[PDB]
Amino acid sequence: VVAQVQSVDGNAQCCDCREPAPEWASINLGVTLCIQCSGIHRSLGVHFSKVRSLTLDSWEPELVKLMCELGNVIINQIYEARVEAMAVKKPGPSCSRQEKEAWIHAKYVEKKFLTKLPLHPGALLFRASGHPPSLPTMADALAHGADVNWVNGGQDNATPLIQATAANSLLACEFLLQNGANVNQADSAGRGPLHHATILGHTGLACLFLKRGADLGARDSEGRDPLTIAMETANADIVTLLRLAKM
Ligand SMILES: [Zn+2]
Repeated sequence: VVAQVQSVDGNAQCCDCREPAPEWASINLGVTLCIQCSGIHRSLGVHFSKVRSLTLDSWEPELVKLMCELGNVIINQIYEARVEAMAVKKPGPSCSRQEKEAWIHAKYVEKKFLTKLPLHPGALLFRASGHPPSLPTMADALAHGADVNWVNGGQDNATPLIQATAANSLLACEFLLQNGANVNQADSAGRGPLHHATILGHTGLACLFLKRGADLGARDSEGRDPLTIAMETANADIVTLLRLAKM
């Protein structure tokens, strides 16, 4: 895991201070962090950063893949975009804990070094979550305040998660879920991500949603729960998943 995640462009230097061989990660941001900067990320709370060990914790295959599609270079291009323009000074490995704290807080909480525009972060997240998904754009949209549960109003009332489901993108779903997407948020027709996974026959996405606490009994505007759709579409694999999840 640590060899695979550190092998990504720029992931062998800490995202925040460039400390070599970082063994920690933020799994919602998609970055590698050194002992000291990971310690500081823990200060921020789960809304900003979910800290994990590359060496000490288990990693789901999809999440390893997610890390490999983002990484320090991509995320710094977003979160440190205007550093060079602001003539401001990024901390090095040997810098004080306090200097690193002030940088990390300015970078992720204050959002101090972002560009002005990722004009519509929510809509952009929506567009970037759909086929073909752009994870760097999704990350950019999220940094600029995109609602992870953005509703496509006046239209179908779909969400970025529903878009990622239509795209059959495990990576985009995973990224949205890591960033707080409501696994149960339905469209105008009462169809949540699990409903869409089942309609489209995406067994892997259905499995993901069930693992993340998707509501098995949720009925759409046609009175169908996901099992009903799975039966009606003659999909033996999803039927089996759903019945097992019920037990
Ligand atoms: Zn660091």
